Order: sequence, then structure tokens, then C-alpha cells
Amino acid sequence: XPYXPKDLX
Repeated sequence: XPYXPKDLX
């Protein structure tokens, strides 16, 4: 997604 860790996105 718009902000977070690599595998969240």
C-alpha cells in the first residue's frame, strides 16, 4: 500500500 513494511505495501 501507501506506507508500511516491504510485504505489507
